Amino acid sequence: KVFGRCELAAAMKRHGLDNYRGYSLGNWVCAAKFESNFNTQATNRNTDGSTDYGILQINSRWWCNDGRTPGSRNLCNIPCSALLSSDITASVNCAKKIVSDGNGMNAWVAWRNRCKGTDVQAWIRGCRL
Repeated sequence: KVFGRCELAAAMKRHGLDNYRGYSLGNWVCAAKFESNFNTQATNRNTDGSTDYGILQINSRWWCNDGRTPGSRNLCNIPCSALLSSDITASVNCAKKIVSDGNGMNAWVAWRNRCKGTDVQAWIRGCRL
């Protein structure tokens, strides 16, 4: 399921994501926009062996569980398949353990590299948030 930019902005904002740990909602639609390009089931294989899942590309080494990463954790205690989910609740109740942990959104490299230091607001620009 490809989220519409604003359909997503809403959804995120629905799960109290909009500004969680000081990240303006525009900071999540953008990270998502690149991490996954808005595809709820965006799977990108990671070098080391790990796997980035769903909308906000949450690595399976650490957060989700996939059965294929010898010695990788599952803190959010969930099967990544549950991240690919069309409903993005999980991915978000999960993209908090990723932004609350300590490194902020610099976890999502695509945000750190493509968003961090830009017009994030210009990402919800149209969104009736």
